[PDB]
Amino acid sequence: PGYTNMEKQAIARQYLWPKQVRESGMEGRIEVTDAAILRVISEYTREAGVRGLERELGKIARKGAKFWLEGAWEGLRTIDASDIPTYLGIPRYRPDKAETEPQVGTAQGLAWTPVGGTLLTIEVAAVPGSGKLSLTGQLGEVMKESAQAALTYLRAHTQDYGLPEDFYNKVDLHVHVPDGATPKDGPSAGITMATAIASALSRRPARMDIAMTGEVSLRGKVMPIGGVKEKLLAAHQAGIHKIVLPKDNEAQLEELPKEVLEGLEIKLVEDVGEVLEYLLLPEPTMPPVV
Amino acid sequence: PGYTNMEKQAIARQYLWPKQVRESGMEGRIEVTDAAILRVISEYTREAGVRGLERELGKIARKGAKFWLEGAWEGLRTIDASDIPTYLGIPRYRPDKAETEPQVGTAQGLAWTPVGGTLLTIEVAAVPGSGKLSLTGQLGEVMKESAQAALTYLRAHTQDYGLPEDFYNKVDLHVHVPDGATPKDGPSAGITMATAIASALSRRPARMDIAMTGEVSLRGKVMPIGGVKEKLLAAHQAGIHKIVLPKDNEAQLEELPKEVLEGLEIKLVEDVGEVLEYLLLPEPTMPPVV
Amino acid sequence: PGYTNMEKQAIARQYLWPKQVRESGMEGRIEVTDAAILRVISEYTREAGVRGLERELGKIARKGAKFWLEGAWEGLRTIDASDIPTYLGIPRYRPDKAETEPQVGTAQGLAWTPVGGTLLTIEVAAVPGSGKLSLTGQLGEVMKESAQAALTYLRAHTQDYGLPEDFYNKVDLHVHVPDGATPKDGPSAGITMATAIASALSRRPARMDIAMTGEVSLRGKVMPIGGVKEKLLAAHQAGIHKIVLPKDNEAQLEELPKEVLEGLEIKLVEDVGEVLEYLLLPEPTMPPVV
Amino acid sequence: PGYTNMEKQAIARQYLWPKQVRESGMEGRIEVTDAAILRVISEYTREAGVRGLERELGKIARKGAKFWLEGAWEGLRTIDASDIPTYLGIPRYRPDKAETEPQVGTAQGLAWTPVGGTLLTIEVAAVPGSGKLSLTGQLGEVMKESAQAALTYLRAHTQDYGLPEDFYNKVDLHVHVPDGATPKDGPSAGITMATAIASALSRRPARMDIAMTGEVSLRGKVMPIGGVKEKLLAAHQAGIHKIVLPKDNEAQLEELPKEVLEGLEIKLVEDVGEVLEYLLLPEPTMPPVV
Amino acid sequence: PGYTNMEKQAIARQYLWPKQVRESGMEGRIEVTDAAILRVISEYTREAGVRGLERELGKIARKGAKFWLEGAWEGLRTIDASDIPTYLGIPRYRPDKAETEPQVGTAQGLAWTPVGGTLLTIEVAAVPGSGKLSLTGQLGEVMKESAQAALTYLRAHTQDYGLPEDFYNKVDLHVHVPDGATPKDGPSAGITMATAIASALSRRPARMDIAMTGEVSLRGKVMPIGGVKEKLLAAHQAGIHKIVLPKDNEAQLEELPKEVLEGLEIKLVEDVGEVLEYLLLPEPTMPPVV
Amino acid sequence: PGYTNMEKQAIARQYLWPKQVRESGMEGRIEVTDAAILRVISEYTREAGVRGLERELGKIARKGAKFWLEGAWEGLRTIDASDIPTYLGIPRYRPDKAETEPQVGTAQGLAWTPVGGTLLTIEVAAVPGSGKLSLTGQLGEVMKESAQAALTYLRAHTQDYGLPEDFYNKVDLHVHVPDGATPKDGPSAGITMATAIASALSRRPARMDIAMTGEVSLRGKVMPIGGVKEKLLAAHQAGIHKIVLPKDNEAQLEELPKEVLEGLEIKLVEDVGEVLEYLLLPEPTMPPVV
Ligand SMILES: *[B]([O])([O])[C]([C][C]([C])[C])[N]C(=O)[C]([C]C1=[C][C]=[C][C]=[C]1)[N]C(=O)C1=[C]N=[C][C]=N1
Ligand SMILES: *[B]([O])([O])[C]([C][C]([C])[C])[N]C(=O)[C]([C]C1=[C][C]=[C][C]=[C]1)[N]C(=O)C1=[C]N=[C][C]=N1
Ligand SMILES: *[B]([O])([O])[C]([C][C]([C])[C])[N]C(=O)[C]([C]C1=[C][C]=[C][C]=[C]1)[N]C(=O)C1=[C]N=[C][C]=N1
Ligand SMILES: *[B]([O])([O])[C]([C][C]([C])[C])[N]C(=O)[C]([C]C1=[C][C]=[C][C]=[C]1)[N]C(=O)C1=[C]N=[C][C]=N1
Ligand SMILES: *[B]([O])([O])[C]([C][C]([C])[C])[N]C(=O)[C]([C]C1=[C][C]=[C][C]=[C]1)[N]C(=O)C1=[C]N=[C][C]=N1
Ligand SMILES: *[B]([O])([O])[C]([C][C]([C])[C])[N]C(=O)[C]([C]C1=[C][C]=[C][C]=[C]1)[N]C(=O)C1=[C]N=[C][C]=N1
Ligand SMILES: [Mg+2]
Ligand SMILES: [Mg+2]
Ligand SMILES: [Mg+2]
Ligand SMILES: [Mg+2]
Ligand SMILES: [Mg+2]
Ligand SMILES: [Mg+2]
Repeated sequence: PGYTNMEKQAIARQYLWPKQVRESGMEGRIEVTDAAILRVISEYTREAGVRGLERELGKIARKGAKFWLEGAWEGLRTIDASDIPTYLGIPRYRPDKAETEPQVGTAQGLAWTPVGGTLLTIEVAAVPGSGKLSLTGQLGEVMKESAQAALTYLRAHTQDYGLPEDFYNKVDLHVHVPDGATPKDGPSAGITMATAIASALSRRPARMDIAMTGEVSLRGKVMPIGGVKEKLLAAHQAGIHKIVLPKDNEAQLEELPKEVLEGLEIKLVEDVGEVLEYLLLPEPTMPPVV
Repeated sequence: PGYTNMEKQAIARQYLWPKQVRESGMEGRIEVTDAAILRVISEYTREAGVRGLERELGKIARKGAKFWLEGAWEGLRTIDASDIPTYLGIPRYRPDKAETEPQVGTAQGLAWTPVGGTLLTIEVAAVPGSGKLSLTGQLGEVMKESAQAALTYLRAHTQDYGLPEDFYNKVDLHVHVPDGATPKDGPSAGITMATAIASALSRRPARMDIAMTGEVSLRGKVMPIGGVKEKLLAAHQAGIHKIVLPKDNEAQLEELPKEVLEGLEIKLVEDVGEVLEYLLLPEPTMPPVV
Repeated sequence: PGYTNMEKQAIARQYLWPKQVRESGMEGRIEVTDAAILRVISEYTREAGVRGLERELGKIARKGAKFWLEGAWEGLRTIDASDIPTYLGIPRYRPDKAETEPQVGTAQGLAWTPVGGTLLTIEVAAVPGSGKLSLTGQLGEVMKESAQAALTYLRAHTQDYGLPEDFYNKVDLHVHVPDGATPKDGPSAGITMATAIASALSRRPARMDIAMTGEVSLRGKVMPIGGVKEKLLAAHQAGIHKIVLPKDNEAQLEELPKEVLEGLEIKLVEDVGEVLEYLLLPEPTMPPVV
Repeated sequence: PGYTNMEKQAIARQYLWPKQVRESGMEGRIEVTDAAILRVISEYTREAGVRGLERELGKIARKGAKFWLEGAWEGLRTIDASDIPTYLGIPRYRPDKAETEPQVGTAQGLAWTPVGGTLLTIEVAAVPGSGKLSLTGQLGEVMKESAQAALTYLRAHTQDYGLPEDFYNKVDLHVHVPDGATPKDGPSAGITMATAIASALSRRPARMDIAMTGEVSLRGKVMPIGGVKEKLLAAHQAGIHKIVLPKDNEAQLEELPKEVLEGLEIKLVEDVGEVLEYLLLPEPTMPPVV
Repeated sequence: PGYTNMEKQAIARQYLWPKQVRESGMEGRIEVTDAAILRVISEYTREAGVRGLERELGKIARKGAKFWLEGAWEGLRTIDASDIPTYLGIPRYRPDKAETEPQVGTAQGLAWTPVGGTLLTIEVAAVPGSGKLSLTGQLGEVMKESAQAALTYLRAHTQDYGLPEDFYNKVDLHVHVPDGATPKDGPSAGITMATAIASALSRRPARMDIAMTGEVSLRGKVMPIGGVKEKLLAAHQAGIHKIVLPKDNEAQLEELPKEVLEGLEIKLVEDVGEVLEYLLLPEPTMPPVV
Repeated sequence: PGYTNMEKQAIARQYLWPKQVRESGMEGRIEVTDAAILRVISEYTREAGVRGLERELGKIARKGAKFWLEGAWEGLRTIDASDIPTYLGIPRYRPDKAETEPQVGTAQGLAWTPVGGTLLTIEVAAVPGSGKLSLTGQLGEVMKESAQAALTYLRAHTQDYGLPEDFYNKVDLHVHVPDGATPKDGPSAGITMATAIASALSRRPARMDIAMTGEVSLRGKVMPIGGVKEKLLAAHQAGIHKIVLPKDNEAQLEELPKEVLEGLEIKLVEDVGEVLEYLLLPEPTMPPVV
């Protein structure tokens, strides 16, 4: 049960969009193309009905009114599919490529060995509880301490990231790094765990088209790591083109083949706040844990 | 004390069925054969009296009314024994073959060694408690972490599977894998433990005519395993013909003898939700834990 | 202070028995011999006074009335000493042979080594507490897990065996297997621990003229064990003639000398419920733990 | 501040004794000698004043009235020093020999090594708490389990020995066996720990002119031990002449030199209740723990 | 959103300063230069608005009134940039050199190895909690005990340092010493941990232009350490010129090159109170933990 | 802020002393010299004001009235500096020699090695808490058990030493023995820990001009130790001339050089109560822990 895509496109054109436009005060000043409407449906909603669709159309109209405040214009400003991220932010869903779409409680990390690099996904669940923490996937002691440092940083910054103020005694956290049997260790997934934990707690989905590596200090400083070449090659080979790396590793980028560096967008960071701002979509997509 | 099977058959024909038919609005449109009634008794009830029997007959009649809504028909639609699963679902009891009948808190898993495969039953009890978890049967650390990942997945999906919302602090769980003395390890019983735990918590019995293998991620992804040939041979040899296997192991099926593959029905899965939907009968057969 | 046996015999004949008979509606239909009365005193009571005696006489009379309901008779049905167990069940006390009389919280188990078998008593105390479990007598990890599986089975079946519904958080249990210094291990005392724990919790005494061996699954399945010959010889040598053994060990009975098998009564079991029904006297002999 | 012994003797003769005699109904029927009064002071009181003295004199008079009930007599029954234990029980204090006087929370145990026996004192404190147990003096695991078995036995028999019903969650226990550095192990101080723990909990002092050895089962059975010759020689050499030994060790007594056996009084026991009845004075000498 | 620096300078001159001066009773007696005002903005405030600025100007004026009380003067006392620390204390912020500015919950420690010295930062977070303590960064047992001793000292001196009276059961502490992978051990960061913990709890920032080393006793005595030469060279090389050292290490200062000793200011301490008074700015810069 | 010593001397002579004398009823019967007043200030007070001074003068006057009760005298009894300890007890403060002055929660212990003896200070903090105990300074298991035995003894004797009745669940204790890195072990600091713990709990300062050694039993017996010669030499060399030693070590004193024994005052003890009476000043000098 629900509307077909055709029905959603039509009800948006005929009812939802004109309603949201007029309620935003923008009637006659902005429009959306058919392709824009379909992109909103496909990449910004996931539902049987159209409540979400209507909310997204309202966001577009209100963002239009913001542009109007910056400066008026004559005639119709037409929003096409290519314009949608300007109004709605980073796509929330990617039905054609689901594995790299944003997800609540996950983050894409990078590991290395003497023979090369490996992508690893950090998974975190936040469930009703009492402040317990589980750390699984055969994690070594250094990596476990890294998770603890990330969690403490978040406990000290609940306001900044929109985390529940009482999660420390009403939520249990579980950090898991598949695959289950393979030992893993080291401090370089500090920012990756901070991202996944913050996502799980806030219910804001983390982008999965970005891979990252960096040690985190307790106060949130991003510290240099090893295996830059191997990790970035592994990302590139897996079709990830957006990277987060510590600022103190900038010198190691010279070691990549120019062709690989060419197809990578690298964000250098000094503070974990920069990571969380880049990785976490602004709006929660699931109800609160408790 | 109770009714004989003969008495149950007769009271169903004379009182229970006609009552349920007329209350469903289907008098004159549907009938059941004597063989159908006996199958309901034998495979869908387990009781001294006939309260359960009457409930099952009501289910048949209401399912009839559903078919009527899809499309009316002229004359009598007669439900025979072979038709009963269309109306009542998968048989709940198999008095002739009790060991493969559905059971609350069990699931059929598959293990391997350098010399072949072995069927292993995962047992789970859910009892009044305070959120404690016991893991017994000489389980290694990887297998214990697998149980923890399965449990966390279920804690995060209580609505989806009809689990109690407060089981995390009102229920103790105990996962046991006989036999008691034999060491066991590995991540490949993740879906098997998820099935047994979900069954115990929901009081919905898990089918025991299906054997399964698959690693589970925290978010419920089913991940590939080893020993596909050995495990499937072991299932076949034990007379299990229905298998659940990770989608990522599809390539390993080529290794089975055509004759063995011939007599196996294999369901490939990517998400643990697909497993639980296939394994767990929809209706609970025991009262809630608390 | 109390009555002598002579006084108890006389007060039973003159007051207690005729009172209980007439209150049961059986005056003139049943009688007891002097030897029957003395057996009731000796094997079914343990007290200074005669409250217990009077209760047992009431049980005899009411059981008489039950036989009357099955079918009336003419004249006097006289109950002699040999008839008493038909009316009162298995003797509760054996003053001439105290070591094999039923006891609250004990069960007779059987162990083996490369040189032969050994009887071992499992002792369990249930005391006011908070759900703690102690396991002592130098028990190995497999044997400890066996105790845990037995306890969980009982937690899941409190109604079936008349266990307190809240024992899991109001009672502490202590399982001890003397002698203190000797290491012990293995899963084959699962049914033995289930018996002793159920007895301690229910305050129903367990028979000590029966020796047992069997692994228990979490759902109560009795599983095969080793050392059948050695264990049964050890029982026989110690003057125990009643044995409980897993059904799956039936084939091993062929290995016993015909003369030994001749003097043993062996009960083959598939479910722990069969064990508890055979071992535990129906009526509690001590007040509840809390 | 307090009375001198001379003042206590005189106030007893002139006021306390005649008051207690007449209040007991025994005026003219019983008397005490000066030596008897001094023994009451010295061996049954420990105080600045004479409240305790007066209580003991009342006990003598009431015990006199008990003898009167058994049978009257003509004239004066005069109680001399040698008669005092008949009226007041075992001496509570021994100012001339303080180390063997009864004490709250201690018991005299016996250990052995390849070169001989050793007396060891078991010390137990019962303090306000929450059910915690500390076991110190470099005790091995078997000896620690022995303490646990003794404590559980006492938890199951609070009525029998006059222990507080709620000690399990309002009292912390600490068992210590000096000297601090010397490792100790084994099950043979089970009765010794039961004695010291029961004494500490009940505030009834344990005799220290008796040395003991015996393993305890959970249900209180006293089980045989080793090193009988070495332990009894060690007792004899230390000037202890009263021994408690398991009944099952009776055969080992033959090994002692006739001269040593001559000067030993040995009590053979089968149940820990027999030990506690012999060791613990009937009346508490300190206020309750809570 | 906020004021530009130019706007802050002007609003201070025109409104904030004259208001604070007249409210302090000092109109006509004190003035501030433009450079002084800019230093207040840059080194004593960190904010979008000017509430903090106005507070600091009020502090200057009230400190002026204090000087007036010590002795009046004729004419205008003009406060220039070089005078600001006399009025406002040690600079709170150093925008040009942020890494050595004071920070809440950090302290600069010094370590050594057989090949030289190393600066290490101790990080501490104080978060809502229940009295838990985490110690991470691969710290050895001696170093962990050192943290415990520092924390206990602070628990015993809450009044002295303005710590919350209930932090012991309402706050969790986490001490972390990056980098995550490198093992660290020893007692010589006792004063360093005391500083960082006291800072985190009090929300008073610790100076980071001072490096320190010293063992702490439970009662706060500062005890001598090793590696004085290596540690002080490492400080000097990193551009730290202010050192805290135990008084008992004064003799080791002779070992430094005269040129290095020349550019170091060394504070010798005997008590941790001297350390905390030197390191912690007097006023908190963040709200309380709970 | 406070009074100068000159002002304190004068205000005592002119106001505080005559007030306290007349309020005690001793006007004209007792006097104090200027030197006595200065000793009271220096060795019995530590304060900015004179509240403490006035209290001490009141103690002197009331002690005078006690002497008067023992026997009157004619004329003026003049109290000089040398007399002050007769009236006020052992000096509470020693400004000229602070390291050996009495302190809350410390005690002077003695250790040995194959090459000689060493003074070691036991430090104890009592802080608001919940009954937790920390034991630090790299203490071995025997030494930790010794601390536990000392603490239990104190828990059983709260009335005797003026300890809080509820410290067992409202106070956390921390025992620390510097230096942090050096391993320490053995039972011979039992009395030393009992002293420091009792001091911390009672807030009564322990003398630090006395060094001690002795094992403690749970019931408070002081037991013999080793290294008497080495320990006493170490004390002597450090300028400690007052020693507490077990009575059972009296024979070892013969081994000291006559010259060393000459300058030592040795108190032989059998019970820890004797130690605490000698070590702890009678009046608390700090407020209660909770
Ligand atoms: B990171 O570089 O510290 C990273 C953290 C996380 C993503 C596992 N770890 C690794 O790269 C480690 C090597 C290592 C680096 C630094 C310190 C210690 C160890 N690699 C792995 O753990 C690993 C696991 N599975 C596959 C490949 N590599
Ligand atoms: B699975 O393949 O990970 C499975 C899980 C569960 C059913 C025991 N385990 C096994 O097959 C293991 C081998 C193994 C596989 C992968 C990683 C580690 C270990 N087998 C056994 O544990 C076993 C136990 N008893 C009998 C036979 N095999
Ligand atoms: B059972 O056969 O598992 C039994 C359980 C219990 C009564 C101790 N244990 C034993 O027979 C063991 C041998 C063993 C069998 C199977 C697995 C592992 C070990 N024997 C003993 O523990 C033992 C102890 N004391 C005396 C004799 N035997
Ligand atoms: B008992 O015989 O088990 C006894 C218990 C207690 C009084 C210490 N223990 C011992 O005699 C042991 C030897 C032993 C006997 C049986 C099993 C295991 C060990 N002796 C000692 O522990 C010991 C300690 N100090 C001095 C002398 N002996
Ligand atoms: B301190 O001198 O005890 C110091 C404490 C803290 C700052 C780590 N530790 C060290 O200097 C140790 C050596 C050591 C000294 C004394 C006792 C035991 C050990 N150094 C290190 O731990 C270390 C760690 N990383 C880099 C360099 N040095
Ligand atoms: B005591 O003699 O038991 C004493 C207790 C405390 C003051 C440390 N311990 C020691 O003298 C030990 C040696 C020892 C004696 C007896 C049993 C076991 C060990 N000495 C030390 O621990 C030590 C520590 N640092 C410096 C010197 N000695
Ligand atoms: Mg990484
Ligand atoms: Mg499997
Ligand atoms: Mg067995
Ligand atoms: Mg013994
Ligand atoms: Mg240092
Ligand atoms: Mg010592």
